[PDB]
Amino acid sequence: PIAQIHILEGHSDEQKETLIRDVSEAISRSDDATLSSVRVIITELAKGHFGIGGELASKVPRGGGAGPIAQIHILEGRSGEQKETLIREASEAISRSLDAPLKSVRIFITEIAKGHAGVGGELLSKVLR
Amino acid sequence: PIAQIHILEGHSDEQKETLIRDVSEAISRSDDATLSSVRVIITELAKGHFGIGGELASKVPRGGGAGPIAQIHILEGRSGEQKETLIREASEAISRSLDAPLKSVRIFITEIAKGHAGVGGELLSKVLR
Amino acid sequence: PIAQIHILEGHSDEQKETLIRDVSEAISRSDDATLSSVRVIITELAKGHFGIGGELASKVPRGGGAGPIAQIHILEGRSGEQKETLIREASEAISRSLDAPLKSVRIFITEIAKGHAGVGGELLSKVL
Repeated sequence: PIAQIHILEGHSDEQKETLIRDVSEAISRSDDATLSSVRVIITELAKGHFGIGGELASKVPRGGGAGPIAQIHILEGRSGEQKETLIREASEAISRSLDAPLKSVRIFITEIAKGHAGVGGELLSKVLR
Repeated sequence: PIAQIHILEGHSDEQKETLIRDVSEAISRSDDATLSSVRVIITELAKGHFGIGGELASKVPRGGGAGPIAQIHILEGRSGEQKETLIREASEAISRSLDAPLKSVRIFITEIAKGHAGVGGELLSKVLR
Repeated sequence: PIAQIHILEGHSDEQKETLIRDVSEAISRSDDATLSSVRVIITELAKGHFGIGGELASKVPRGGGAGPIAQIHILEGRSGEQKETLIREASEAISRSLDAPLKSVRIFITEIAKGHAGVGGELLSKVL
């Protein structure tokens, strides 16, 4: 699985490494994937490049929810409950790693069909066999 | 809904602020979503990192088709007609905000299935009830 | 490196397989990355979900500008010439694989700092 995590500027390198480790362990546990196959990309958001309700994030601090946004690409074949656990445990991993309020953490999942997933130039549905 | 909008370098902070405001209101009206729940991520693209027809945008004089690219994540349940309205009005908002030719603006919609979107570690479909 | 390739519906499964193989080799050679480390995600875009100039791709004739859109995440450290070659050869790989007009193919590169990329829970700046 692949997690693209947009985070706010100003986090320490130490938080980012903790974010990468904990979220990858959470995704591994929750997606039933090997740890080694989990890739994480951190993208930092300048406050002038992040909009909530049409406002810059810097202008909606108290109530707007400005927080990490994660898109997790997983292969097809997981149940609703396993994907719910993925969303919960990855969000908890993001929250404690960044000391960000859990309610500000947003995660969405995109499912990839095996015929749309390539590793080393080969379809996953064919190397699996 | 979440809009990831790739724009070229060189836009002003006010253009970026106007883009966030104008596109968020257009997305709100067309997605039947609360304004506060619309999120916009602006990503700047160096022209040496943008390929059109295999040629760098920086090596082809402007007018070559290098322009904004937006991906809009919305929840399932909107009709084809509502999605076409979303695409048209958000594209116009991008064009007028960045003073970018409309013909250069690309938008695509990715639908999130219910149970694939989380806030605070909880499914949107379950916090909803 | 990771390639997210948004393509229009209607391509055959063999075109999709050839796309994944040809682009992965194009990325591997040009990014100086091991083939096994090249990941490709195909996302199919319904023509009712693809806008050019505010008009649906389904309502504009072919060559209206609807074409593949690829985002390639690579680690920092490649030169402009290497990145231009990556863009050209990946775009050519996409065009011939999908029998899509080359000029309708859009590719952009996103650079990742070494400390912003995680593999197996460890920073790429450590695994390398």
